[PDB]
Amino acid sequence: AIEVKLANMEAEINTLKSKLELTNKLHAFSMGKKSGKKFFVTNHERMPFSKVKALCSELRGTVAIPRNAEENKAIQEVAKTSAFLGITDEVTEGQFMYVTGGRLTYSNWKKDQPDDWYGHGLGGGEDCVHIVDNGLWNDDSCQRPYTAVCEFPA
Amino acid sequence: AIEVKLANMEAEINTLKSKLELTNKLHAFSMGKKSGKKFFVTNHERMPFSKVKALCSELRGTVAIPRNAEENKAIQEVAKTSAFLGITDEVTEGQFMYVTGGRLTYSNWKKDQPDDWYGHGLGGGEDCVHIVDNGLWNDDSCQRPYTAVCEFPA
Amino acid sequence: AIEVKLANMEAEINTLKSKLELTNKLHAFSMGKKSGKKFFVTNHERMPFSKVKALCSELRGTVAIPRNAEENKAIQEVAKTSAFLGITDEVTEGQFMYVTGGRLTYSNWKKDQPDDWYGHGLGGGEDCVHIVDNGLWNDDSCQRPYTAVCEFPA
Ligand SMILES: CC(=O)N[C@@H]1[C@@H](O)[C@@H](O)[C@@H](CO)O[C@H]1O
Ligand SMILES: CC(=O)N[C@@H]1[C@@H](O)[C@@H](O)[C@@H](CO)O[C@H]1O
Ligand SMILES: CC(=O)N[C@@H]1[C@@H](O)[C@@H](O)[C@@H](CO)O[C@H]1O
Ligand SMILES: CC(=O)N[C@@H]1[C@@H](O)[C@@H](O)[C@@H](CO)O[C@H]1O
Ligand SMILES: [Ca+2]
Ligand SMILES: [Ca+2]
Ligand SMILES: [Ca+2]
Ligand SMILES: [Ca+2]
Ligand SMILES: [Ca+2]
Ligand SMILES: [Ca+2]
Ligand SMILES: [Ca+2]
Ligand SMILES: [Ca+2]
Ligand SMILES: [Ca+2]
Ligand SMILES: [Cl-]
Ligand SMILES: [Cl-]
Ligand SMILES: [Cl-]
Repeated sequence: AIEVKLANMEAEINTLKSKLELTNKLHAFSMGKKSGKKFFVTNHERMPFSKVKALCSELRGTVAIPRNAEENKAIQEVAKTSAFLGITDEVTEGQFMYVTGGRLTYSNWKKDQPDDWYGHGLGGGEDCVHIVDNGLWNDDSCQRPYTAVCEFPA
Repeated sequence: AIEVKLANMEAEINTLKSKLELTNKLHAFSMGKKSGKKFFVTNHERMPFSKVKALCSELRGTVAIPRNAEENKAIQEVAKTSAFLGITDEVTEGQFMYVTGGRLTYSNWKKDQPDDWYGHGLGGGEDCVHIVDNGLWNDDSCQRPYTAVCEFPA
Repeated sequence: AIEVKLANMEAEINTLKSKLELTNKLHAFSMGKKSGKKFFVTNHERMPFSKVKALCSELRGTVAIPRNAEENKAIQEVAKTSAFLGITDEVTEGQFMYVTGGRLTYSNWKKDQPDDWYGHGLGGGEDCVHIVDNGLWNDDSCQRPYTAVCEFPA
């Protein structure tokens, strides 16, 4: 009976969806996702901010954005080196915003940053945000390549 | 038509089952699973024993259990820090058992341990086991937060 | 309703396919795959050449093959120790070839290697190739256990 066959296949599909969910949970765990916390990950590849957004978006995630001191540190430990944050002031110079929308609710710039420096030569100012090794931020050219770090929801 | 479509979906479903199986195999390989052997995984998060148990169960695994000096070492190397073991004497004081049931067949107790100490001031004695320095065992309060290490079948 | 149920099943299957692809992409990313580049993975297990071959085959990959200095470095980075490469002269002594076909082009032989040595006492000469710590190559017995490193398509 086709109806029975169809019911059995719906049950098979539900089982596969449950197993894929488990595969995803285990993978996050193995990659360090802490209970109820956001998950940050990197392949350690350095690239232009435009490439990072495309990359994370292709992964159905978003460029890493620290909403406090903790998350900033986490993003720091995963990248291990200088990485772009999902923050820019490209739309309106001076007003930094999250790539997912909204004005900054937390920051940790460096003593003389942001300076929107134009002396970099790459043309234009500096509208992208990246982290250093000490955790401090610096506005740099989006054209410059830095470590790609994506984030996924808690 | 209908029966043809139904037969194809049967093929689609079986192909997806094989693909997810392959995905799990590769993930275990990248997590360091050795051929024909059980493997351990951690997210390096510290938490009370009750939480570790709940988390590993959610992952369809169990709390890490060393059955010999080899696995004991393996767990050590995966955790890097102090981690809980799936061994407790909660059912019968002084009689340590595997959370999966049964008496111990291998132990690596530190001298002067277990001692069911009440001096930690957390209440109750010590009914949980965790690995300390040199890979030795110590009984501690199930309330203390240690590294969660889950175990998956060979 | 039969047709409607079948149509929903089609959609469920397609969304599952989509999600699995996303899982595979994220996993490769987390394992270090660089954009447009093939990537190397290992479980850090040491085994004879035939075992490495069977393992990578089961995972739908091949034994790691350095096609240039850059990939040779990526492989030594991943392995962290001595590992077999998908290169042998089993078919025709002295004529090294890729396990996937074709004669060897790029090479990084250690001084005085290959030498098809028999003094190792394992029987026969040396028809398998492995990378050492420094990245240089040596021909050794396919019977010796070396680290398993598999590569997957760019
Ligand atoms: C990596 C970094 O800090 N780059 C900054 C650059 O963005 C600019 O602010 C410049 C001032 O002319 O100083 C540099 O240190
Ligand atoms: C030859 C062999 O053992 N292959 C297994 C493979 O089937 C799969 O179980 C994988 C899990 O990561 O581990 C490998 O060791
Ligand atoms: C981490 C650890 O080993 N803690 C133990 C504690 O459980 C208890 O046995 C105490 C006895 O005073 O000694 C400590 O060293
Ligand atoms: C790991 C390694 O390099 N083994 C080589 C061996 O293959 C053989 O060439 C021998 C010659 O005596 O030298 C060894 O160093
Ligand atoms: Ca600007
Ligand atoms: Ca700017
Ligand atoms: Ca700047
Ligand atoms: Ca099809
Ligand atoms: Ca006790
Ligand atoms: Ca104790
Ligand atoms: Ca549905
Ligand atoms: Ca030879
Ligand atoms: Ca040799
Ligand atoms: Cl810019
Ligand atoms: Cl306790
Ligand atoms: Cl050989």
